[PDB]
Amino acid sequence: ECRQMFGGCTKDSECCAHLGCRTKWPYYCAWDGTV
Repeated sequence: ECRQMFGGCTKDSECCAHLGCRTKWPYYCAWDGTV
């Protein structure tokens, strides 16, 4: 139960591994470095 790349988050904590949520609009689980 985690959120994949390009899924709308509220925070990194609501993303799958290898992703860091944008802390700006739009807020999606985004490519941190690997994916």
